[PDB]
Amino acid sequence: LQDPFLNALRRERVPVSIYLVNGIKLQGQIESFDQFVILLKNTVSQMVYKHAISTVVPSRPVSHH
Amino acid sequence: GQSLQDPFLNALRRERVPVSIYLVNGIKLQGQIESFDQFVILLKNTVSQMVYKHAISTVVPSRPVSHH
Amino acid sequence: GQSLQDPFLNALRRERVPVSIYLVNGIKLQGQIESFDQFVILLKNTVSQMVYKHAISTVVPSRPVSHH
Amino acid sequence: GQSLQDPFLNALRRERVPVSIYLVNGIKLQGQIESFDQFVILLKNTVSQMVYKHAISTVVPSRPVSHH
Amino acid sequence: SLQDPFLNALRRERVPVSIYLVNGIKLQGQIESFDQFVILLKNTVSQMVYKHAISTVVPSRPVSH
Amino acid sequence: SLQDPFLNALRRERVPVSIYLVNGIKLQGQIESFDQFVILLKNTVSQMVYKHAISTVVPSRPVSHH
Repeated sequence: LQDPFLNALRRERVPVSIYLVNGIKLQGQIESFDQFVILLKNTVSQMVYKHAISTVVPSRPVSHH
Repeated sequence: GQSLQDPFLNALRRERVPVSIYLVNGIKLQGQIESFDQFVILLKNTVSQMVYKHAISTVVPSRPVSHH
Repeated sequence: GQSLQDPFLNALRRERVPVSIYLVNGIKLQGQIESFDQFVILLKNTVSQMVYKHAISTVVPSRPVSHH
Repeated sequence: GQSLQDPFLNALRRERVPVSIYLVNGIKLQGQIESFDQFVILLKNTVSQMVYKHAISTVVPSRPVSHH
Repeated sequence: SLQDPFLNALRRERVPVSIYLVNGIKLQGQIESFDQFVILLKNTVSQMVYKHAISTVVPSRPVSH
Repeated sequence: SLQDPFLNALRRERVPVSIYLVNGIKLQGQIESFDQFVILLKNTVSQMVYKHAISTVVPSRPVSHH
C-alpha cells in the first residue's frame, strides 16, 4: 500500500502534511522515496525517516488505485 | 493463527466499523480502516491518510466486532 | 518455554487476571489479556482493543500470578 | 552471552541488587531483576511486572556491582 | 537508496544542516561522515547521532542530491 | 562502522561524555565498554544504557576518531 499511495502523491504533486511521531507537522510535496526515507520538497529538499513518521495526510483526496 | 493482528484489522475493514487509532504521542485519529499491509494502515475519513503501524499504540473499535 | 514473555502473558490470559498495560507515552490501559501474537496484545474490556507491543512499556498484573 | 547485557543483568539478578529501570518516557521503575530474555526483563516488587527492553533507556544498580 | 546521495551531497558541499531528532530537538552543524547507523555532525566537537533517533535532515540552503 | 572507532576513542581516552537520550535527558559519565546493544557508562556506578534509547553521544572536548 505504501508505494502506490506515495507514488500517487508524488506523481500528482499533491501538497501533503507529514506528521511526525514528535507531533511536528511537515508540509510540502513528495519528491521521492525509498524503503527508508521520503524526500519532501518545500524551500529545500528535506530527508524524512519513515521510522519517525506517524501519518501522511494528503491536502485533498487522491486515488491510490 | 500465527497472526491475530491480521484477522482483527480485516474484520474492522470488512464491517466498516468506525475506529479510534491512538498514536504513540497520544494523538487520536478516527475513521474506517480502508486497507492495511505489513507497515501501514490506510484510514478513511475526509481523505485517505496513511498511518504507520510503528506510530500506533492501540486500535479501538467503536463497538464490539468479532475477529474470530 | 523459549521466552519469558510467552509464559507470562499466557498465565495472565489463562487465569483471566486483570492487568494494567502502561504505554510508552505513560498512559494506563486496563483489562484482561484475551490473546497475543508476536506483535500485538488483544486487551478485553468493553471492546477488544489491539495494543501494539512496540508501544508498551510494562504489563503489570493486578495480583501476583505464577508464570512458572 | 551474546551481548554485554547478559553478564550485567545476570550479576544484578544473582546478587538480588535493587535496581532502577528508567523508561524511554522518563519513568523510573524500581525492584529486583528476577529474569530476562531476549525482549523483556521481569522486575520484582509486590508482583512480577514485565518490562519491554525497547521501552528501557537505562538500568542503574543502586550500589556498585561487578559485572566481570 | 536515497540516503547516500543526499547525505553525501551535504557532506561534500559542507552545507550547514539541521537534524531534527525524534523528540523534535534541532541539532545543527555539518555532516562530517555517516554509515548505516550513525551520522557524525561537526560543530565544536564531533557528535555521533543515531539515525534511529533522527526524524528529518534539513539543509540550510538548497543543495542538489 | 563509524560507531566503533568513535566510541573506542572516547573509551580509551577516558573522555567525559554527554549521552542524550531519545527523551532529551542528558546522562554524563565515561564510556566503560559497549557492544551492538548497550553502552556501559560509569559515574558512581556502571549503568547500562540501551543504544536504542540514545539520540546523540557528545564528547566534552574534541577527540580524534581517526
